[PDB]
Formats: sequence, structure tokens, C-alpha cells
Amino acid sequence: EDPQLLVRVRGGQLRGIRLKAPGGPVSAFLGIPFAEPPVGSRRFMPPEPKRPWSGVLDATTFQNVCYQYVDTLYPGFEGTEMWNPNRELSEDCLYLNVWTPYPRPASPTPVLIWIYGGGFYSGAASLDVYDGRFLAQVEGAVLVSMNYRVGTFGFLALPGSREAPGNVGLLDQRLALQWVQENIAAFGGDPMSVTLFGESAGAASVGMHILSLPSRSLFHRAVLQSGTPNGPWATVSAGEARRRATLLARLVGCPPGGAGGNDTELIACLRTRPAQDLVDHEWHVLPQESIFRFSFVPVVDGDFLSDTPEALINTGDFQDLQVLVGVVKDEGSYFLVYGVPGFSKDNESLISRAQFLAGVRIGVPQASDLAAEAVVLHYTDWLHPEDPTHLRDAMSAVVGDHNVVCPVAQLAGRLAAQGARVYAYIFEHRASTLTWPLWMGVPHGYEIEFIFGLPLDPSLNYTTEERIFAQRLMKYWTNFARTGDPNDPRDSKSPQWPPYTTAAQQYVSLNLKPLEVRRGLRAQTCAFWNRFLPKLLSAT
Ligand SMILES: *[P@@](=O)(OCc1ccccc1O)Oc1ccccc1C
Ligand SMILES: *[C@@H]1O[C@H](CO)[C@@H](O)[C@H](O)[C@H]1NC(C)=O
Ligand SMILES: [Cl-]
Ligand SMILES: [Cl-]
Ligand SMILES: [Cl-]
Repeated sequence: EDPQLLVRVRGGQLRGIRLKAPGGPVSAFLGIPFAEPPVGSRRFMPPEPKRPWSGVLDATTFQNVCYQYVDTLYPGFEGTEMWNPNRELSEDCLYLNVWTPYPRPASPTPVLIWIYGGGFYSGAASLDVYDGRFLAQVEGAVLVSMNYRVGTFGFLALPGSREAPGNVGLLDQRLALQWVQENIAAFGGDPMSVTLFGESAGAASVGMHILSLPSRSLFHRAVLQSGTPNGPWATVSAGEARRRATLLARLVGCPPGGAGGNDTELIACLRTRPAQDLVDHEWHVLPQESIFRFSFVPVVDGDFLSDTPEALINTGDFQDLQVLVGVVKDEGSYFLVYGVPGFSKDNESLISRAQFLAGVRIGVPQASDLAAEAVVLHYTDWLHPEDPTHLRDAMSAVVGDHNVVCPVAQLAGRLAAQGARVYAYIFEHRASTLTWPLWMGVPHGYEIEFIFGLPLDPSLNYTTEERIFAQRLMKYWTNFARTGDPNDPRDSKSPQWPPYTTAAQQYVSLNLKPLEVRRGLRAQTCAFWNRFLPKLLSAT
């Protein structure tokens, strides 16, 4: 028996596995159950704490990926498939993972918790890109990532009912946070210093846990990468959620005869449905022709979220809090191949002006005609309005700015304004190994493999530049995680990464070159998106 691989948590004993990271061994305890399986009658309902077990639980392998839609756009192509599920599908899927150094660390170690993204529809904590082994080996960290429920299973809501209350995926995440608070000490982690970091939907989730008190009590620092709790895609009014669930039920023959009024007898019917029925039907309820919008997301129930996120970020008090926010250089591009006609991974995707206008209607789905007109006006180069290259890059920009960049702006501005200590970044490095075409720049999601330090694995064919860069990012993130500052304490030569402030508005470029400080995060464009646009498409 290996003393370092046997742990006894509150539920009982579990056995881990000694892994080879490049630079040495690490400890991995994978597939630890944190909730009773939300299957059958527990469908759509909040997680229940995992009932204690006997004997030593085998924690040496990844557990099931939560039942979910699978991406089929470009089959065989690494660039999409990397995000696809890599273990079996199952509603029995609420397991988590811990990486630590080997031997398990002597002193309480600052814990990193990873919340994955993927539309609140796709997702798994077991994907190669979210592999904690490098951070554990190299920076000495204790890294935790959980599975949470995505899709209808995680987010179908009849707001106010008992049987489908909404935001149960977030509650899964929270339960995982509680497990960490209650048990991470056993692995050498330190419950007194917990950082959540996430991406896309993940970041939105992190945002939500900032904004919802009982989660807020369970950690100390956040990192939001390319996503926010505010913004157009991360939430839904209870009205819309109710609409969407009702409609989904209708689509899977679940009125059954024509009803939907008795919620209990509706959710009941739904629970009698095969999981792939629900998947194969989930996207159908989206109200408009759109990209960067999924059917089932966090809902504004006045419970988990006491008000809209935007309200909360406006009126909160965040003195107690340090956040690291940032975006990649080309947020929008990835999404264009998923709906905006004229865009493909297979060519330069040069577009006509017509395709551009139609594309704006698709990308800013909830725009009024006048809103769309303002968008087109702002984004056109009126000197060369016909130029396909400018147009293409513009469409990428519209989608990026609208969905990611300017919400990150807004959120950093408010949090800074509201007491928090914020640090901001722009990730500008195209991975040498990127399989997506050149026109897509540094797409949404492609900084993760660096933060997790995958280029430290020589078999993975990054450049030495990229190995070094990876180590730099890892140092940044763990420094933050450890001490609410990404800077190197034992140094002055970086140069320093300054806090984002409403006054100075400073962020840094993370690329191969040394830190460079820039002021104004898409300032003017974001004034357009965040100050005017709402005055416009409302009061229309
Ligand atoms: P995000 O969750 O983006 C996906 C998404 C978000 C909102 C609506 C629809 C949709 O598809 O996560 C990623 C995007 C692209 C690549 C990788 C991830 C994790
Ligand atoms: C909903 O309506 C049905 C009758 O169609 C009834 O049997 C059931 O008790 C009702 N549920 C609740 C919780 O009132
Ligand atoms: Cl019950
Ligand atoms: Cl025109
Ligand atoms: Cl470009």
C-alpha cells in the first residue's frame, strides 16, 4: 500500500495513482464521487451529498463524462474533437479529480479549482487540455476539477417548481467546492486559500459563484478566462427558461396530450425520457437564428442569482476579492464556422458585404434592425466597405466584442470600481500546433493548453519558446492563486503586471515577448456595446 496514494476523506477511503509528468511523478486521485448520482427521479434536481462508502474506492481512472451533445461539424478534425467527450456518457457523472505533487505535499498547498466550459452544453473535466498533472509537478499545486451537469440535465428549468428548480449544474459545482473545503486538507491542499479558475461557460460559472453568497463563502480568488456572468449568453430570464423547457417537453411528446401547466406532471413525463431524446432535441428550442447561444444556461431564479448578474456586479461590494480576467486575441472567430455563412476552416473565408450584414443579424441575434444598423456602421471601414478581408475580420470582431470582450471590459470596470483588485490580460499567442486555419488568429479556448502547461510534454511537439512561455503563464496563475497577485515577489524584472483600474485601465499582453502594458481594453468599441447599444435596442 502506498501511503501517498491512500486517502481517507469523509465518505471513506480511496486509492490514487502515481503518474509520470515530464519532470517527475505526481499523485492523481481521479473519479472521486461527490454526489449521489442524479439519475432517474433525481433528474433535473439539485445534487445530494455522496452517501459514505466502505472499502477503498478505486480512484485511479477518470469517471464518466456527463450526458451531452457531441460535436460533429468537422469530424476527424482535431480542432473540434479535442473538446469532445473522451469517456462514456452517463447521467451518473458527478465525480471529481485531484492532482497533487508526489509525495503528497507536506505543508497546506494553495488549491486551484477548475471549472470547464462548453456552452453549458458540452463538457468534461477529463479532456487532455484540462490535465492538472503539469501544474502539480511543476508549480507544486493541488489542482481540483469536477464534472458538472451540462445540457437539459444541468439546466432545464421550470422556475419555482420543486422538481426542476434550475441551475442544478451550478449546484453541482458548488457541492464540489464544499467537498474541497471539507476534504482537500487530506491531500495536502489548504482550504484557507482556494482559487477558482474557468473558461467560456466555466468563467461564467466562476462569475456566478462570486455573485451567489453561499458559493462566495467557499473560496477566495477568481480567474475568469474569456467569459463573464454578465453578457448576452450566460443567463436567461425565468420567463424564457420556462418557455424553453415547456417547448422541449412538447418536442419530445411530453405534454403528453397537450398540457404543461402542472409542472410536476411535466417534469415527471420528461424523466421518463431517454437521455439522448433530450439531447437530440435540446437545441431546437432556441428562439432565433444565432451563434454563441445555447438553449439551457444559468437562470435568473432569484435564488442562486438573487438578481440579474449585471445588477449584482453593479451593486455588490467586492473589497474582499481578487480577480484575474482576460480574453484571447480573436474571441469571435471560432464561432463563425458554426452558423455564419461564408466562413469555413478550409479556406480564407473571404466574404461579401451581404454575407457580412446577414452575419451581423446572426451574430447579434437579439438586435433590432436599428441596433444591427449601428453595429454595421461602427464595424465598417467606410473607405473600403467592400473589402472582403476587412469584412471577415470585422465579423470575427463583432462576435468577439459582443459576446466576450466587452463583457470582460464591463465586469473588470465594475469589479474594480466596487472594491475588488482586478488584473487583466490579453492572450496573443497562436500555438505552433494549432489545427485551425490562419484567418482565425488566436481563437477562443486556445490559451488553456498553455495555462495547464501542456507544452512541457515534449511528445506534444510545441517549440522551446512555447515551453518557456507555458512555464511563465503557470507561474503567473499560481502566483495569483497563492497570493491575489500574479507578479513575482522575489523579483522586479518582468516588468510588473499592474492592477486594472477605472482610472488607468491597464492590462498586459501575454505573448512570447516580455510583458507589455496596454491601456484601454477596446475602450471606445466597448463604450458602444455597453453604454449605447442598450439605450438603443431597448426604447425601440
Ligand atoms: P464556451 O462555452 O463556448 C461554446 C458556446 C458558448 C455559448 C454558446 C454556445 C457555445 O457553443 O466553450 C468553448 C468554445 C469553443 C471551444 C472550446 C470551448 C471550451
Ligand atoms: C397536478 O395535476 C394532476 C391532475 O392532472 C394531479 O394528479 C396532481 O396531484 C397535480 N400536482 C400537484 C403537485 O398539485
Ligand atoms: Cl423526492
Ligand atoms: Cl450597406
Ligand atoms: Cl487575423
